[PDB]
Amino acid sequence: AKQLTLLGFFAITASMVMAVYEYPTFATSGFSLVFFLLLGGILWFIPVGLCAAEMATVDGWEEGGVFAWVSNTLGPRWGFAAISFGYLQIAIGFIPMLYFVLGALSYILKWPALNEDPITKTIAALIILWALALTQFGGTKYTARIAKVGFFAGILLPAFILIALAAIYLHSGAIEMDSKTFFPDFSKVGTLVVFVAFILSYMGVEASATHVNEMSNPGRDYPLAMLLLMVAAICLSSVGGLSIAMVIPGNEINLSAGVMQTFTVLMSHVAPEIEWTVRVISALLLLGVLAEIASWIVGPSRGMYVTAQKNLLPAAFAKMNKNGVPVTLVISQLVITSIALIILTNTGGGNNMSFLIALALTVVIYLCAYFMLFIGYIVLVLKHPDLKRTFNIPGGKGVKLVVAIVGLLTSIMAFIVSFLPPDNIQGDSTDMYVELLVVSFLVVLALPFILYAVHDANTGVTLEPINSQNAPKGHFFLHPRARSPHYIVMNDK
Repeated sequence: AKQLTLLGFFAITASMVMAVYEYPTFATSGFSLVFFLLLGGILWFIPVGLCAAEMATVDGWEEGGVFAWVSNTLGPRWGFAAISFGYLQIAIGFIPMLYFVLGALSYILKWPALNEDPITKTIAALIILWALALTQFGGTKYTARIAKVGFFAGILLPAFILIALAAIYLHSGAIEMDSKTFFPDFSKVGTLVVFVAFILSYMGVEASATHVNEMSNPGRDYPLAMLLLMVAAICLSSVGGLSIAMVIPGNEINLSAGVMQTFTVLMSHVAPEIEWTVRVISALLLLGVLAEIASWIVGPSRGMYVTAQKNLLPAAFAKMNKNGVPVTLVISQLVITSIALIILTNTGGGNNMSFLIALALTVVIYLCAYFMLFIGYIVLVLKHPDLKRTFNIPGGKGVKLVVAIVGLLTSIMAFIVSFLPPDNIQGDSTDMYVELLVVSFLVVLALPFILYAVHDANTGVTLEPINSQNAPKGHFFLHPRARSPHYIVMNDK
């Protein structure tokens, strides 16, 4: 007995439709971004959600996450490594936040040294990270809550204030030319590498797929959620990613504090009288992000305990303190994020390069997890056709293949394109982009593959799937990339 209206689903993963942080670096590509979101959604997004779902709704596969899906078609070795890119990609994916944080931070305090100064960013980055790390440790009773209050408060609220700020400003006066800048210049070197920010925008969906089952009539109900979710995300990202763009042109947009910058600019027009108001908006931005980050600190390692229960994970990488919160991982990833935070930022050209690079690294890591999803999916399609699926991509072995084949392509393309800069991401220069990024990525691709062989007597607890019904307060106000799916019921609780 399970019923989930198409809108019920939308509401659940609708939470990702908002990626303000990256709004600045979507703007760098001027007007093209509507193009780019179109690709993303049609060639990637969709396909991803399409295949991910069919795999989720398979007899015995609902409780998996593509540790499940993959480990059946591509086999074990592949599920562990693939499922580790749900967790790994997020260690790097943190950077972006920390920068956005410091960017807002800086604008609040008339301290443009928080963004600019790399030496100060690092020290300031960890301070904020390992602080949140602390709090979260104090049990995750709160997270969910704060997040529901936070994302409301901050990520949601400024958006209205931007639309209204940009829209009214566009009313009269004046910066990017809307006519035909629509297509990126394949004329120039770095033109694509931006995609990264756009693919990132869509990654995550695989999370809320299994949510399919509870659904009520996957058939249409579902390809529609996507159609609407994709359209909604494009509209939100298009209106925002552009606002900033209209009032700052491509060369000098600040990647991290780029958002607050747009407000300070658009405001200095509405009536300098309330120019300070912008400072207040920054506080809300930093708040929303802080809440979203704090929710990440704990979550995806819980997502990743399934590997431990199967021994897969080291004998030492399995322990939770009164109230769950397995800590070997949480504290472990924190080091990777901290160690990486001291490498990327405190290293290359300036800042814009450190921000954009962080996205590529996170996207590249996630790409690995996806490649298997598409590859294994086709294995499913073709090696296990006689099987039990609640949701079936609608068309036939054909559409199914061509659909899955397309997405794999889009990924690949995103993977490559990830690796060639223009050398000029608004000043800071990618002289060191392609390398640091090769050694950084090759360094990780390396982790889950080594842990496997390393070594092959059980203990832990039970994990209880979560559903449009359990679901702690305001889970879904969370990002899909990061929600875990199940409570660490130890002591039975």
